[PDB]
Amino acid sequence: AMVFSSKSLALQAQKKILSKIASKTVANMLIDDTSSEIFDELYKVTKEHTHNKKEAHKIMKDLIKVAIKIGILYRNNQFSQEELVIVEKFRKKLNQTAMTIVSFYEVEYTFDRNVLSNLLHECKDLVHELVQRHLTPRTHGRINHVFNHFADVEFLSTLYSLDGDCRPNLKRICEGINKLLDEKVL
Amino acid sequence: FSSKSLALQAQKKILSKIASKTVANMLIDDTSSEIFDELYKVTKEHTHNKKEAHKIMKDLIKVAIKIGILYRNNQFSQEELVIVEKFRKKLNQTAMTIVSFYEVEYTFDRNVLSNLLHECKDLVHELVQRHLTPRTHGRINHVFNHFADVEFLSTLYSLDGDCRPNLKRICEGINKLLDEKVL
Ligand SMILES: [Cl-]
Ligand SMILES: [Cl-]
Ligand SMILES: [Cl-]
Ligand SMILES: [Cl-]
Ligand SMILES: [Cl-]
Repeated sequence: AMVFSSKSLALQAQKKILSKIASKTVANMLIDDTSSEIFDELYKVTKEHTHNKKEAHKIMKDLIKVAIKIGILYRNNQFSQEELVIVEKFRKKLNQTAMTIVSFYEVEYTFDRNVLSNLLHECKDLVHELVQRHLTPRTHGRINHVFNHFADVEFLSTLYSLDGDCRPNLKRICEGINKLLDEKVL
Repeated sequence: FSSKSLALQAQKKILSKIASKTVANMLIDDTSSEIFDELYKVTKEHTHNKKEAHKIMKDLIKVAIKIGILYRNNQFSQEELVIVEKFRKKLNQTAMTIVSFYEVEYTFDRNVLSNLLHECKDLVHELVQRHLTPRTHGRINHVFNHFADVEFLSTLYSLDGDCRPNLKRICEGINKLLDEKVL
């Protein structure tokens, strides 16, 4: 009874396309197991700091979304020349802040929450510049929600404070970060 | 909580959304899907092999989609982008000729249209030559050798045949896409 339909053929092909995507994605994640681990730790710290399991989940969800968005733009060459210049700037800034985080951990007396806050703000601004010509509905707000939370001096003080209960987390975080610096992911 | 799980999800989702929007813009469109449906009808009426018509349209749709995805994902190199522009111009020219040959009966030259179609084929081959799967090449050939075939075109344009209403619809659709600057 059903007659020929090109729409049907197209949707049939799309089925296979979507399966292949599922595969490729599983085999080539934009986010490393190491990068994810760091994310789980920032998650736990976020929990302890906000005592709001769901605000934590929201924050991390958003962060992962923005990250994935940037990764997809960069993998699909959506970035212009100017924008690639901004990608490099962001690479540098991110390297600086990661080493600053690790150093504030490994070397006591050096931790300044204002310095690290300032750096994270610089990261945020770079991300904004990066997605200006590519901004979906929810993004801008996700960017601010994530980076304002991580550059809040009190979150940082919580993460680093010795008289706290995150020390172990900050450690695994810095271990991860050092792995990524080594592999030159960061 | 597993960031790895949320990241898996999110990446799959964005990639999938992109893929399906590409498919929708290309083929799901009403005017476009109707044109392809008519092309099916005319190739069935020309071959009297339902199955073979289906195969032709299926290769057409597979190649069309493959190219749509290479395009949206910026998978084409600079030279390749030169070739895409050339292909859009050649495809535009052949659309306009399809329409003119119909609108003005006496000006129908099956060899002109055929040669335009082979030009399109050459440009498609040139365009995907570095992005082949083990079957793309032959699909391109099957489709274009079928539509460029002078006998096919004669069946399509024959004023005494039964493909005239199809042709008229095909040309209506084509005119729509021309006006929308799709084609
Ligand atoms: Cl969104
Ligand atoms: Cl290139
Ligand atoms: Cl005559
Ligand atoms: Cl004739
Ligand atoms: Cl005739």
